Amino acid sequence: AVAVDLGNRKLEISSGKLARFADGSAVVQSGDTAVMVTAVSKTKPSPSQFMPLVVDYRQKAAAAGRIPTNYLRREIGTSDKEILTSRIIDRSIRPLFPAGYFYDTQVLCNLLAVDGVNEPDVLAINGASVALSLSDIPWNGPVGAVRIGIIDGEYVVNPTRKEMSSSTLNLVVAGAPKSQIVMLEASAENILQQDFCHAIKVGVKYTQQIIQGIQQLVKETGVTKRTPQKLFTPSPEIVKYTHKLAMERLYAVFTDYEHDKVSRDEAVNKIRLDTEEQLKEKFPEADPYEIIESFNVVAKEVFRSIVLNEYKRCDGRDLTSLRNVSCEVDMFKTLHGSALFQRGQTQVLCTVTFDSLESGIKSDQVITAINGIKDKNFMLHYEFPPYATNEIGKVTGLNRRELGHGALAEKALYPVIPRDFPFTIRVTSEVLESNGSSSMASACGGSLALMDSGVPISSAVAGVAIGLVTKTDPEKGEIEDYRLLTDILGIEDYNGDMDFKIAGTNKGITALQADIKLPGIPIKIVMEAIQQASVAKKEILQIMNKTISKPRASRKENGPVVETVQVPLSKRAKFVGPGGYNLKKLQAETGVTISQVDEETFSVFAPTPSAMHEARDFITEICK
Amino acid sequence: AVAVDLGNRKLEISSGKLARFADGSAVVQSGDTAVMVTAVSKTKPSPSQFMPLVVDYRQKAAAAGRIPTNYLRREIGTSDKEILTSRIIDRSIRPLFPAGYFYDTQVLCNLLAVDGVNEPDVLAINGASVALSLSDIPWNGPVGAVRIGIIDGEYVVNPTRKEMSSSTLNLVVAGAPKSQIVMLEASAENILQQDFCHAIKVGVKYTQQIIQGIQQLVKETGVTKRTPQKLFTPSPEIVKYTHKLAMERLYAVFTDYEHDKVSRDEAVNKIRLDTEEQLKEKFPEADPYEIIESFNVVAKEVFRSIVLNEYKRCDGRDLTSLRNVSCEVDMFKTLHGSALFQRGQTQVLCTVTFDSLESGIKSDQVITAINGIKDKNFMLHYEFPPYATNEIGKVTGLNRRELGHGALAEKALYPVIPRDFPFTIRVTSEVLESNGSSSMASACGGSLALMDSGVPISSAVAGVAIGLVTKTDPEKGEIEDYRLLTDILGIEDYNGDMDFKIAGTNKGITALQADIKLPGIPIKIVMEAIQQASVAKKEILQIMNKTISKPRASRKENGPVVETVQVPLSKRAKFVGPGGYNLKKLQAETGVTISQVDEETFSVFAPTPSAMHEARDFITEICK
Amino acid sequence: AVAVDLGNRKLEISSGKLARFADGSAVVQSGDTAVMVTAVSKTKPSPSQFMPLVVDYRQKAAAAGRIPTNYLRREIGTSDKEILTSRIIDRSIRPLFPAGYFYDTQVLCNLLAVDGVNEPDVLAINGASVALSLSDIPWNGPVGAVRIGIIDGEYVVNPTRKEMSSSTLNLVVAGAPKSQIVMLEASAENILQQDFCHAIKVGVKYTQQIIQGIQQLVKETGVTKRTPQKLFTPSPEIVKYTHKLAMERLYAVFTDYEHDKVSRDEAVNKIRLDTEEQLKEKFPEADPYEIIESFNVVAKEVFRSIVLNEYKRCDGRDLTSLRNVSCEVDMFKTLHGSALFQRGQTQVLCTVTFDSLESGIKSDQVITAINGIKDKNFMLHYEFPPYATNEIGKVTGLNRRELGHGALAEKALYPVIPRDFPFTIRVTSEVLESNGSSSMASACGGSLALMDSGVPISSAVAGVAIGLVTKTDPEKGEIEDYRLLTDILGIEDYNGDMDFKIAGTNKGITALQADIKLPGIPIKIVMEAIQQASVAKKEILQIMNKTISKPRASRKENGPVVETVQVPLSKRAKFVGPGGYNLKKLQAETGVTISQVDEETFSVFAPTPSAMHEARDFITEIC
Repeated sequence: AVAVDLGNRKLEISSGKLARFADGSAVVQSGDTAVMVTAVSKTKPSPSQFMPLVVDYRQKAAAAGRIPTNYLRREIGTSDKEILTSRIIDRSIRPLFPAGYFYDTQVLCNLLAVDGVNEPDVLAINGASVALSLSDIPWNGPVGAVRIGIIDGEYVVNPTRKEMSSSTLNLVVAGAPKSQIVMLEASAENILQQDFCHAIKVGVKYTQQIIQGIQQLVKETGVTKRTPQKLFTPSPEIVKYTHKLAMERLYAVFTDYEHDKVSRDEAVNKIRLDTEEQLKEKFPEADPYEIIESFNVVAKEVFRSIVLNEYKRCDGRDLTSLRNVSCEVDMFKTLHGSALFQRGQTQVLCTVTFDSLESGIKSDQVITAINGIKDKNFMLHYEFPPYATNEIGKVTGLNRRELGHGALAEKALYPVIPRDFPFTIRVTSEVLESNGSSSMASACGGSLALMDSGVPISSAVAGVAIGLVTKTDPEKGEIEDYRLLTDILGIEDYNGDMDFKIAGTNKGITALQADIKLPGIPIKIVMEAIQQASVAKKEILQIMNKTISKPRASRKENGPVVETVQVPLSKRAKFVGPGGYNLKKLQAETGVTISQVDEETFSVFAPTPSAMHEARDFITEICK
Repeated sequence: AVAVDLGNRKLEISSGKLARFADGSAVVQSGDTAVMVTAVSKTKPSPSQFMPLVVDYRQKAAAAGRIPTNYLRREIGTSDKEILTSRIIDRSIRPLFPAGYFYDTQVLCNLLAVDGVNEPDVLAINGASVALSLSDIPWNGPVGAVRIGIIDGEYVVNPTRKEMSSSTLNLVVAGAPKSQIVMLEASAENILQQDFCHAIKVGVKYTQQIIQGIQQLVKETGVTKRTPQKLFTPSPEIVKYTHKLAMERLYAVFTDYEHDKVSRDEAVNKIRLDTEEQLKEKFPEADPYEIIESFNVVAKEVFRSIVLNEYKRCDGRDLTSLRNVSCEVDMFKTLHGSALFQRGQTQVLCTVTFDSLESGIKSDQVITAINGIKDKNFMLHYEFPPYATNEIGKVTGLNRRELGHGALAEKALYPVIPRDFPFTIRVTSEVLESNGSSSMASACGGSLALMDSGVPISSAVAGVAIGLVTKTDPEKGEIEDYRLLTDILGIEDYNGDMDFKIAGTNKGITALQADIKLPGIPIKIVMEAIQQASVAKKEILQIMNKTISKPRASRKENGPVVETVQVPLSKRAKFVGPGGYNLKKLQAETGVTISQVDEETFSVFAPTPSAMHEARDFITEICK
Repeated sequence: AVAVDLGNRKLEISSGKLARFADGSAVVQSGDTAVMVTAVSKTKPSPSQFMPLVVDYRQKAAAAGRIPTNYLRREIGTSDKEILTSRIIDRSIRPLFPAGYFYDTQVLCNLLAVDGVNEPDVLAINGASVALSLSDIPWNGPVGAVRIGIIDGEYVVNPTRKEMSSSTLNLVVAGAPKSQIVMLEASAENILQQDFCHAIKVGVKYTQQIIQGIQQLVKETGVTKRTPQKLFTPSPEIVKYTHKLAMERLYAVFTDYEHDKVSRDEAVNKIRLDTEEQLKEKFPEADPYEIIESFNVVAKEVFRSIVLNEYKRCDGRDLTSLRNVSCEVDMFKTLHGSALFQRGQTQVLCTVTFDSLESGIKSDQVITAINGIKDKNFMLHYEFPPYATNEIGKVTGLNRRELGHGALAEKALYPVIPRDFPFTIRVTSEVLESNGSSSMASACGGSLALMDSGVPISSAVAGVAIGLVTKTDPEKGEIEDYRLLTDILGIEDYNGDMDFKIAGTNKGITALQADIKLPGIPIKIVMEAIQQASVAKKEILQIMNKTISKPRASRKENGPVVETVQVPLSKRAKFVGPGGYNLKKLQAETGVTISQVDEETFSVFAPTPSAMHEARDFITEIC
């Protein structure tokens, strides 16, 4: 039992009492909130040639707060914010696993108790760090996680629920030993860059205090790590031979600036087929997968050597050069708002829909105290269809990535959404083509569609993703020199070291999500990434402003119409029908929804004026 | 961009703007309704031994200007209107793929915008044809699709929603080049055969104009088809050796009229086990699947040659003979209505249940999944349990075929269902045994169970399936000769060319679904099939009328009751409970349904008099 | 075709009319309720290397066939009441399949008609027996099943729905020929042990009459059984050889009382891996599964020989001794009630949550009917996370076992739950570690957490699982001798003959579920198990009473409260908002629920007193 003091807060870490069967287990308590995290890793290598790691964060201690009816129904009971928390924990611990650790691993977080004051999400990240540190699962170094808020100008570590309601910043920092950064997740209320950077500095300092506390617990316990029967990394002598066979062929492909996404991939795969052939007879005893990963190591190394040595990219861009950006608005007449944003070979179509404020809400499956009500009556739905990458996939449900990307784009656009808007705003972003940051293009395209729909947003929001290529020595593991890339392609994200997605208006920052694939990066690189992204964001906003610079003076004339109709007490029963039958039928046949305002007035909402006059005669016949 | 004038309608076809990574893509716009269809096909052969083709038509709510109304504010699950549209598109495009194209293929439809006037389902069929035509996927000639309705005695091409509500016919025709027919899907208000037949030729004439426009677009934008890695068809020399090995044994099996479904299958499989083992010895280097497919081709060729050369079928019937038909009603006392319909070895049990009117409108927002309404308060649920074929399979969820068969049998019976029936009519049809058209037996047994239940349907409805065996010219590809079969078995559907399911009253046609396996058939074959099924339908109605010829004068004594109760204002609070809690508790432990029709009076629906007795007991004791 | 008379009740069994394509089909009718059951078994050996058997009891309507629900199955799925019936049917027919019958098999139930009087669940068990009896599937003698209830002191066979509502016992007995018991599943209102044992005697007598009727129907029909392509049982030559290489090593492992669950399994695996290589060399033609299965048979027989010959379990205790029991309550300040029950290496954490009574109903007429309404506003939720056994598994949703264990533990605690409690009571049992009866530990821990939470239960409830090791000669199958084990581990459950779970207070029995793996056991063995478990249950209640002996004087001061607020007619519209937006906005902000009770009265339920302060701020702000 170790206590770590974080300012006025206290973090208690325990182990050895609950779930002694699991490979690692820990209980993290802050105030009267306790989170229990376990880690399990199979000793038999998985058939798949990657690291299968699943993180699941649940609130099963309340039985989901209700009684879901069926097994299939239970596949939806998992809350949205529980999926988002699992994604944050996953990105905090994934980079620290050893390379070639192809073993099925599961990290489970169980909310023992919640006091409604201390947020359990930050405790879950620390619990995952302690559980892996105390387990025999090889995992490099503990990580500490804190949430930084800005309340009336002060910087608060791990703010309570009440403090978060008055904070202009919601930043979560995961830090590795010697002040490295492994995860960043922020949601700011259009705050200045300097204020944002200072909060990262304060947060990283606090995570180091957690790391030394966890390190004290590890020494007291006496953790011993397992020896995996095989770490699946290509032997250096086969990688070296692959380098000889494909160095020049791969270099020519990557220095050819005429390639597009498909042409470059076909060119690389054409080399892969030729090299993987001769590699087989030279090394007959090599594993079939080992040959594939040997080529992927060489192709990645050649790709990184070009940008490091020559300060040029595979499509001829310089380090700070954007892709071609084109925008359109109002492409379909019947949509309330529409925009088509293209960034290189990434294409996103954004739609805006309006609805009643009281629409939704009456859903009965409120497993928590969670219903259709959002903070500003604003939500963003993100969809990534399989044809965006010329792929085949089922369209049943939203996977974790689509739900995570939608929340990120929603965070980016949230601070500029107005209050007291008469309608519920829903923005739908559909990725038609994907070669880059469709997540950030949903913020730019969503911004354009919001102005095109006539929503009076305070400012336009643009996002961009910053990549990173580093040179790291094998004797120390320190970063010697590095390059930051503006508006990375898909191959630069795949062969890079991070996907630093950051969005905001022309004067401030609204959202950030850093997905670092390295085992930590210095704070210096993070500060420069925010600055480099600031210049790119201004350039994107200038292109967007040419297409549309301000919201339209009014909504489209073919949009929703809201007004009241009177029904006296005498004719109330016939109008609503037996048990509200007539109103329910009207909502079924036509989209018109009728709600009771006062004892004698009903508010009629019609999604289109065409659907309005259709239901106008329906209430006329009822009124007889 | 190509424009097609379909009478007073307009069709706009475009490509090359949206979703450029997909193998094929197209946008089809009529009026203000736009649909985007993409087609993706893998270049690597599928592990399965067939063509996996999936069509997923999505009715996204953003296109219609509505926000999903559950607590997640996002659409969950698949609606039954989307499944039916996916089946029509699948029926229109599947026959045109080359034989042996064992590659994973997905066609996706995205509703860009809908104006509430032009129906997007027909546009999605044309969009799938354009996307496949412009892609590199090997696909035969373009397909044009139109909807024909009869409004005030006039034929209208692609009627709007307003005209579709007043039409007596809803026919969808998909045509191939040279006026062939690849898909027919109609529901009619018991219209005459002549009027139905004229609409098919009017529709086919319009689909040729669409094909003309699509071919112009294909010419303008160059299309080069891919060369598949290989086409999985059995070698002609291997097939000819199988014929010399099993033609005589297979001929004896199919001329043995004492067989039933199971014994004939055992006899055929007995020949297959002897022949395939000899085939492996003769062709050791042949593909294991090539052996299986070569026998299937030889068995199909022998089976069809008997019908063509001798006009006699495998069970001894001639081309127009029905199977044995047996009907029975009043199976169980507690059922509101029931019927057991036997057609050869196909056995169907149909049940009628009278539900409350309120349960008909499940469209209310309470559903976390999707739900809607039915025009008349009539619906049919069709079950195909695994034991109907003596096999083991999943029984819970998501069987598109069950949904398609239920919708077909439902629209067959819909025209005769009375209006203003005081209850919701739910018909459940379970296939206890299947050796043929259980979907049409569901229509026959559904009408028997409806008359037995006491529903005053206007006329009895019977359905039948018409098969087809053709002798196609090997080179030219036209039909040299053909035979039409009445009331086909399962084997004649599987080894045939079409499953022409058509139902109707003795004086008209109510439903039609033609499942053509050929790459198009002439209109003269369709016309003869409709006439041949007219003769069979009268014969079936003659047998069914012997069991029961008119609806029973009243519903069964154990049927549902509706009557109102009176509660005073003082006892209203105790009766209803806090937030209507005591009401929801009463209808959950009794099965009744209580609705408030006035301040003082409540209406009570009970499925049985015993259920009403218990509810009456609770009402009086709560009132005192 | 055959009629079986059970007292004042009648059972009509028929076949040969419906679903003639299935391998076996039967219709069982009692009164005006008819159930059709089919049985299909593939002739191709499945690659699963075990017996794939799935039973799907599907009903067409809820509320005793009064609210249709079958059309919703594509979107909603299968209700839990259908899963529980499918498990009862599965337990009755699974042990009678021959060993090595590795063929995919499905039993499907179709409620052709229900009258709202006779329960179709009992008919489905009989129908599954008749369908398998008339089929060509190799399956042992017919199984009869009845339900026994106690109404005003008398014993009633197959009681109607009205009778079951006034019964103090709900016992389902599935009997094999020669008065063997195959399945036992009961829930009682804390009835005496003597009354419980007599009902089992009455039930087995009735199941023998049903078996006579089925045997008559089989003879008339003329059933001939298929010959399966192969029966996957290890050859005696290789089973004997495995006994030669691994008997002494396995004997030492099972006589080492210093082992725990993990270490004992590792030691057996060490012998197994060493034995597999020797077996493969000695029998190169042997199938890979045959090598594996021979070791499992030899290890199982060595394990049982120690209990039979030496009367000592693998962890050193005698046949009656319990494992170490440790209880702990009130571990987290914010939980309404909590308890951590430890029994050997099994650890369960139980939590009590008070919710509003309004949360009981789903407010959708059909969906509320599907899952029903818990009678005392009490439910138990059982979770078996994958880390409880140091494995990785799917997390969302509950498997069949989790639903069954939750229903069993809720039945055990139901009789002591008080009536007219102001709040809905939800108990969550989470298995942190598993080495034995976590389902019965959920009953003990749930009782501790309920007294800790301040719920005035009538008495504490404890459960236990009784094992069985028998020695039967292969010729006849009768039981020469047997040992009954108290509080079995996982290895003794796995290598044993039954998992006899029974729970109750110190003066009665509230729940029972017997999972017999033999093809029936004598009734005298069952009666000894009940008595032996009553002594063990006494020892557990003595330990639990030391931790907490009576419910706390009142609920925790941070628990939920319910109070009323008066809003006038003039302020009603503003308070609720147009379309009830304000009430649901307050619910989404603070978690409180406001329900209108009269014209002026609104009842507010708040999870915490602080949450009610936030709600009260809104109420006065509007007014």
